[PDB]
Amino acid sequence: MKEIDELTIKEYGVDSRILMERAGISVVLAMEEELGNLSDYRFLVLCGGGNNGGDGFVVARNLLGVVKDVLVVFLGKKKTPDCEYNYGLYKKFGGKVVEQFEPSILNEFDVVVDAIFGTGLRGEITGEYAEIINLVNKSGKVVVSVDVPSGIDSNTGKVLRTAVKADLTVTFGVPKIGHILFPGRDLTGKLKVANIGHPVHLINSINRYVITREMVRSLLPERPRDSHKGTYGKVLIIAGSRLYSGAPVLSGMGSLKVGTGLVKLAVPFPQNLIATSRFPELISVPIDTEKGFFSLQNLQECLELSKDVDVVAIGPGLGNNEHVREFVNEFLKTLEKPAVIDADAINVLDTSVLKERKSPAVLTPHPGEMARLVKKTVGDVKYNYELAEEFAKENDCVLVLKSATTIVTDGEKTLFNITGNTGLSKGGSGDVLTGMIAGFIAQGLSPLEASTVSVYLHGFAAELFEQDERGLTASELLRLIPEAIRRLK
Amino acid sequence: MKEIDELTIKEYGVDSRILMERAGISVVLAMEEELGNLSDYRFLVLCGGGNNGGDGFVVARNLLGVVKDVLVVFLGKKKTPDCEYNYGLYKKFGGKVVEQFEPSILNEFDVVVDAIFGTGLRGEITGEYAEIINLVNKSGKVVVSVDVPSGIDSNTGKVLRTAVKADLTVTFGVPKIGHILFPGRDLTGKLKVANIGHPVHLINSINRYVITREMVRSLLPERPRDSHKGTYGKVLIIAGSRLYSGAPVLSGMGSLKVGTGLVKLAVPFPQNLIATSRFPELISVPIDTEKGFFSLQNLQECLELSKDVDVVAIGPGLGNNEHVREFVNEFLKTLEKPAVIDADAINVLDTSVLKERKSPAVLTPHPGEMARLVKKTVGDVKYNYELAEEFAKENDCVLVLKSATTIVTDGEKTLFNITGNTGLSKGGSGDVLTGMIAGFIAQGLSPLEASTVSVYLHGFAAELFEQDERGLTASELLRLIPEAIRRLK
Amino acid sequence: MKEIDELTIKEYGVDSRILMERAGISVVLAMEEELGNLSDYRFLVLCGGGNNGGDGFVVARNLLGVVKDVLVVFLGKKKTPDCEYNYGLYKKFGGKVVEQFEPSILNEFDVVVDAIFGTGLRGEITGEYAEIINLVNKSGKVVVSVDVPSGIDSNTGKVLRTAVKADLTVTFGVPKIGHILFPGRDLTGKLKVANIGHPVHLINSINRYVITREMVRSLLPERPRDSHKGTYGKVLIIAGSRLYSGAPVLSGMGSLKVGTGLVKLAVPFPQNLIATSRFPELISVPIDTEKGFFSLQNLQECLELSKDVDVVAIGPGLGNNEHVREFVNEFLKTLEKPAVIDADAINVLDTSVLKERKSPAVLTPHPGEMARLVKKTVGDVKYNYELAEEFAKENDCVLVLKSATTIVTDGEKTLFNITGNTGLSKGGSGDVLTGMIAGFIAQGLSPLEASTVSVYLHGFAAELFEQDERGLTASELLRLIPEAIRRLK
Ligand SMILES: CC(C)(COP(=O)(O)OP(=O)(O)OC[C@H]1O[C@@H](n2cnc3c(N)ncnc32)[C@H](O)[C@@H]1OP(=O)(O)O)[C@@H](O)C(=O)NCCC(=O)NCCS
Ligand SMILES: CC(C)(COP(=O)(O)OP(=O)(O)OC[C@H]1O[C@@H](n2cnc3c(N)ncnc32)[C@H](O)[C@@H]1OP(=O)(O)O)[C@@H](O)C(=O)NCCC(=O)NCCS
Ligand SMILES: CC(C)(COP(=O)(O)OP(=O)(O)OC[C@H]1O[C@@H](n2cnc3c(N)ncnc32)[C@H](O)[C@@H]1OP(=O)(O)O)[C@@H](O)C(=O)NCCC(=O)NCCS
Ligand SMILES: CC(C)(COP(=O)(O)OP(=O)(O)OC[C@H]1O[C@@H](n2cnc3c(N)ncnc32)[C@H](O)[C@@H]1OP(=O)(O)O)[C@@H](O)C(=O)NCCC(=O)NCCS
Ligand SMILES: CC(C)(COP(=O)(O)OP(=O)(O)OC[C@H]1O[C@@H](n2cnc3c(N)ncnc32)[C@H](O)[C@@H]1OP(=O)(O)O)[C@@H](O)C(=O)NCCC(=O)NCCS
Ligand SMILES: CC(C)(COP(=O)(O)OP(=O)(O)OC[C@H]1O[C@@H](n2cnc3c(N)ncnc32)[C@H](O)[C@@H]1OP(=O)(O)O)[C@@H](O)C(=O)NCCC(=O)NCCS
Ligand SMILES: [K+]
Ligand SMILES: [K+]
Ligand SMILES: [K+]
Repeated sequence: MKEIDELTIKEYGVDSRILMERAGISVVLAMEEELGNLSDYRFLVLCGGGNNGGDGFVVARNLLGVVKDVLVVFLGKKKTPDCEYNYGLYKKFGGKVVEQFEPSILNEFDVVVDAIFGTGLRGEITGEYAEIINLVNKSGKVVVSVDVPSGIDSNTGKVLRTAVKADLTVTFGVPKIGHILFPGRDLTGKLKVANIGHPVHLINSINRYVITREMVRSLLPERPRDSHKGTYGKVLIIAGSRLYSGAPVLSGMGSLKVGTGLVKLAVPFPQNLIATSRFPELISVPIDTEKGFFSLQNLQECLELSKDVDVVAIGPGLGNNEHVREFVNEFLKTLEKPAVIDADAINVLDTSVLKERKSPAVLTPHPGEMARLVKKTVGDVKYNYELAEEFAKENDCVLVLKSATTIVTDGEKTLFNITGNTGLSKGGSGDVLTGMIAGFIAQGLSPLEASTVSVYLHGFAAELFEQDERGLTASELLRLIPEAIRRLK
Repeated sequence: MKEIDELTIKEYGVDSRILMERAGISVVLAMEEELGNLSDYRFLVLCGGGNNGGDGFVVARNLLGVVKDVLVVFLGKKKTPDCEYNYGLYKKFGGKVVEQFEPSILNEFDVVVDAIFGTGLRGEITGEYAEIINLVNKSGKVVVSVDVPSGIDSNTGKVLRTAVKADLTVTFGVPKIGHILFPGRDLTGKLKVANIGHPVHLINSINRYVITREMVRSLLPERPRDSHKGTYGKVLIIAGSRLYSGAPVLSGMGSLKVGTGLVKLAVPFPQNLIATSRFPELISVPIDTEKGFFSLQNLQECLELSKDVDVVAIGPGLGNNEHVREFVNEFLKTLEKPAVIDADAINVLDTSVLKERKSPAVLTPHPGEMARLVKKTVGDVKYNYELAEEFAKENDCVLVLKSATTIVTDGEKTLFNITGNTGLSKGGSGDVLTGMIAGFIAQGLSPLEASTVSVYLHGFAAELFEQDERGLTASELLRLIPEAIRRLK
Repeated sequence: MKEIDELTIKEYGVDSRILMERAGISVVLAMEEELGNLSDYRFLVLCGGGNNGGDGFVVARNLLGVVKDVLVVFLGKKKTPDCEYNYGLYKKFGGKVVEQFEPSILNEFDVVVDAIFGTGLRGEITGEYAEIINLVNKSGKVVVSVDVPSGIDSNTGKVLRTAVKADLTVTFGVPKIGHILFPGRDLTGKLKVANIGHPVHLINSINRYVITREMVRSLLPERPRDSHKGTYGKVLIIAGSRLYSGAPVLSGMGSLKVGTGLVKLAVPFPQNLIATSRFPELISVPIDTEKGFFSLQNLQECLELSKDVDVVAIGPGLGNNEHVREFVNEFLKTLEKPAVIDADAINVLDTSVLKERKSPAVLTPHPGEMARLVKKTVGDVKYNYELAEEFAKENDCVLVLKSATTIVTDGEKTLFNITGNTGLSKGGSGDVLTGMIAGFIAQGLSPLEASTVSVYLHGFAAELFEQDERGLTASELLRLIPEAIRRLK
């Protein structure tokens, strides 16, 4: 968007002052939408010397004569030209500016407008900026942040030593990565994205996206009336072990609940019988194993089972030992079908295999699994969308990096999912999503499309749970999938 | 509270007469709140010679001129000074006092105010006091008890030969143990605790507590949005046998339904497969046993399974034989994790093991199990909160002594739970609570906090069952846990 | 009530401290009833050195530990014993007292409790008490007055140089005259009268009363089913002139709307025809006059018309000239029926006539008319209930002194009416009330009873008007009378 503002001024010829005026009035309107009538409130506007501060002076000026009181505290040592222009207007209109933040000043105001730093912040916040931000956060006032809460790195969502906790953030043109990834997402509060007059073509030239309800609705496959089960695809799920007998069942029902026609599971005997006792609509093939885990002796049978399906999911509950590792890698190297690779299949995966496959794959790691896959620390991979993009491009796959905000990428397009809640931070949730992705691929969506629709619907289903989210289990999530689909439509 | 009244008079300087006036007016207001307008009712006030009787004279005097009729029957042979003072006022205001209870007098009155004995009662009630109390209980009149129903031992809740059955009890400052433990709890009817002017500091210096909704709400852990399953803890449940295959499943789901991230069960094969057939989100590890019960040969495996969890629960459905006893005690002596110890693990427990553990423990006996643990009779341990406190202090543990009123103590603080109903008097209920406690410990609550929140939520869930409580089963209780959490919030 | 408190302590033996405690707790409960939960508010308690201040210390002490903050500002130079006692308790309980009112202290509090002066105030408030009261009134805080707003003379309702404007006033035992007469009535805000333990016999020995709905309901006459018009009385109204043709009509309908059986008007021809054109149920007898006003030539006819009625009303719209004066006085001296004397009949009345009548009379002056009748200024008679009582006793009549608060007295019992609104400050309103009084006398109520019921119902009817009260007219008031009667029942 730094690019976007510059082209809009330099190539399109929109005066920088017009963009700044539109930015500020949009904050005023946003506030009115959340607070109702503004005339009873007293506003403290905290302005930096940059263009975020300039936007703050526009806000402040537009409140003059209309609200109970407005004061600007200017916290800068110099002003960008647009900030200087809007400072001068604020003062010409009769506005009061002070240059020293006295901690008790907070007592006399209802709303704090945070226009200290925007996307221009670089480096840790120190000194008196930090003391001020901390005082605002302890004040209990309503906080409205201009563009991004001050102290959030707009490219990453990390806190730069400290940051404002906003009730309402008003950003311009498009959301920033820092609104979408945590901790930034938490500090943003309610986000409104304001149209401030950039050409719609430039706004739409962005290559990273938030997954929206309208996007998912347009990707949901068609259900032709004259269909039969094969119309809706066939999935094989290779999953489970004597240790982990539940995973197959959750993956399988995840495929069925999204509309897949036929789902079969290959599960070590007698753990395969667990699935049909719970959901007799599943096909749960018994696999004769030596000690309760898949091994190379099961390679040929699993390849034969794969011949008559559209997609294969592998990994949930397989276990991780050397014999599973041999099986997984040899299977994936030979399988000429799309694969969804999760859990223990990721843990044992040789990435060389991904490079040599002709068929597509989707990988669904959490950050612990991603860290192991690229031999890095969890902190180095968590919310690292550039790493994810590089990995997907280098390995010719779709990568679905699960977290509260889920990143989906094929290395060219990257999508961020914000549906869900903490009830999904519980064993079994990932197994459901794996089945969902395979099911949608089986119905004819591309690996990327299937991943996009699935992460959104999985999170939206969680949110439809009727009692406290901490009590949500994967079994209940399964029941909520068709409701999420209905509500989406 | 004997202490509380004395310090309030002697150190704070509040006249004893002021406290007694406040006590009596609080009974009047309480009655109005339950009966509506008092002017249509005829009141029979039964006064002893102590301060409870004095409170009764205040009630009676305050009804004069405002209700249809008031009569006091004075049943004492002498009067405390405050009782004498309020007797004289009652008579000066025109009140009628008789000194002989004629059984037919009950016919002419609507409400009986029981001010015979309060917390001053010592020893069995005999003679004419007993005949009177029995006549009141056969009368079918509305009964309001001042402080405690006469005949209840306020320290224990036991009936002292006979006691008044009250519709409404109005007590002063704080509830008494006798309101909270049975049979006293039953005889109290609806309880109101009136503020009669003790300093809030003295009221708050009490070391025993009733577990309230506000206490539990403040202890419920946080659900940070940017979480993953490990944020919410990991539990291992060592449970079950060839005899008792259901217990593990109920304990495990009890952990999951309270928001725990990961739950694994160690259960003798093939009984472990029962769990995942019902709830495939559980991990149910098969343990190779000789004859269907844990023994020392499973010690090393269970220790290895414990390395990657936060808390271990042990006991439900283990069975009780010598080989289980060897396993339990050796496991607990070696385990360096918090333990929740229930059921058959309590039955075989060597308490020496508790003393030598560095890690904490919570024990969850019913009175039969407690009796066996301390080698006493059920009657000697039931509702024996002092024994429970001594046991917890001596063994460095939290003790959760289950009954209709549940006692939770670490030997310094003692909490009483009054949520629940008789649907919990059924097999499986305790197994659920064990999982709940372990789950909350795994989420970061202290053993005492986890026990407090769990007993309350377990009982409150029971009360949310929509049909007759006698039909409640543990499976339905599990379903109701997240609703109890929602309602609590 | 000074008497009442003293007898309750000295004869009945209630400790003065008990009465003061009950007074203060009643203010707390009253506040809770109006503000809801008190725990979120910060209270500033302003205490004088008298017993009102003592009551304030009780309030303050009872808020300690339960609300957000409590501060007492003590504004006195010495303390009554009970005030000293409750000051010491407040401090022992940890309460903060300051002895200097800093104007900015108001900023830190939500509720001001006014316990500066009660019924003990004598003389104009000067100096720093006045500055404080004025600051409280400019503060916009919620104000609760203990007993009476400080600065109101509790015997008269006059402001003693300045006074507190309360949102809520809590008084003890009975309302004071100062709550009922203006300006005091305005400054009182919402009034609650608290029972603080005086014997009901002493509370009921008061000889002045507020007219209540229950009193009026018990006085409303019976409507036996087997009745006929004569059962419900007959009224003659002597009223009107060529100047004032509407008055008769309003008086007449006032009698009919309260249930009178027969109403006839004697009105100068042709103004008599106005009445039946509007309400043909009236009998409107034409009286042949010389120049449009009653005179002595009409004396005999009016006496004949009076023979067959129960009550005669005279005065509305008669005009005031010498010939009307001759007629009125000679008529009233000869008439041996109860008379209701209003308006121009009062203006020309010789009070010697009242003394010599054997039959009763009710007089209904406004303060201008009363002033003329006793040859005093309006300021000397307005709300002067002692003058009214003396006048009624000396002249053997009921006096109904109309104003926003209406005084009704026969010289032994005095009643205050507080129903009504400013829509009654408009021509025609008084003419309606005159008809109402005559009607009720005709139905068998005593002059005093009829006056009591009428003033209440007249005011209550005004309040039932559905649109803005300033638009109420006498015609609409007439329509609302039967609704007031229904609502009363
Ligand atoms: C203009 C833009 C290209 C980036 O620069 P900018 O907007 O001026 O940047 P900000 O207002 O966020 O902040 C810049 C100021 O932050 C402060 N700053 C940055 N890092 C800091 C640090 N860690 N410690 C202290 N101060 C720091 C400085 O005051 C800095 O200027 P300075 O370093 O010369 O002192 C653009 O991305 C932008 O923020 N505008 C958004 C669009 C908009 O607001 N709409 C229209 C108006 S142009
Ligand atoms: C399943 C089992 C292996 C536990 O593993 P797990 O918790 O699922 O471990 P994972 O590979 O899935 O990785 C979890 C890690 O990924 C990372 N992680 C996952 N999601 C994350 C996110 N959103 N953000 C940050 N970190 C995240 C964290 O580091 C997490 O560690 P933590 O749980 O300690 O916080 C184990 O309980 C079991 O089922 N079997 C026990 C068998 C055994 O090993 N011993 C006995 C022999 S039979
Ligand atoms: C005062 C207090 C310290 C304890 O003593 P108390 O209140 O006078 O005691 P009670 O009114 O319950 O009863 C005392 C009387 O009970 C009766 N009594 C006790 N046991 C009895 C027995 N089993 N058989 C017959 N009578 C018995 C007696 O009449 C006894 O006095 P007595 O033994 O000398 O004859 C205090 O705990 C209390 O009960 N007051 C509660 C607080 C209160 O009421 N608010 C303010 C007023 S002080
Ligand atoms: C489970 C089994 C052992 C029955 O035991 P149980 O009822 O659960 O016995 P517990 O140890 O739990 O103790 C129950 C006692 O505790 C006490 N108790 C529990 N809660 C109490 C409370 N709230 N208040 C008072 N007493 C209480 C009572 O004494 C109760 O006895 P009661 O049921 O007779 O009234 C048995 O049915 C079984 O499952 N297996 C049978 C195996 C066998 O022994 N024989 C065949 C060989 S295979
Ligand atoms: C006690 C009672 C007989 C009258 O006296 P009182 O209550 O102490 O009087 P108040 O509190 O209203 O005020 C007395 C004080 O007002 C102040 N005062 C009166 N007129 C004043 C004036 N115009 N200028 C300054 N101060 C004045 C004084 O401080 C005076 O005492 P002081 O003249 O010796 O300095 C009684 O009518 C009363 O007010 N109590 C009501 C009942 C009650 O409160 N319930 C129970 C408690 S007793
Ligand atoms: C009716 C007419 C005489 C006006 O008189 P009125 O306002 O009704 O005068 P009243 O006798 O009723 O007395 C009103 C006074 O009583 C007092 N008053 C009434 N109620 C009061 C109360 N509640 N509190 C205080 N004062 C009150 C006031 O002093 C009031 O005076 P104000 O209206 O100036 O404030 C006149 O308009 C008229 O109808 N005819 C005009 C004839 C004339 O005189 N001249 C032409 C010759 S034909
Ligand atoms: K900002
Ligand atoms: K009692
Ligand atoms: K006052």
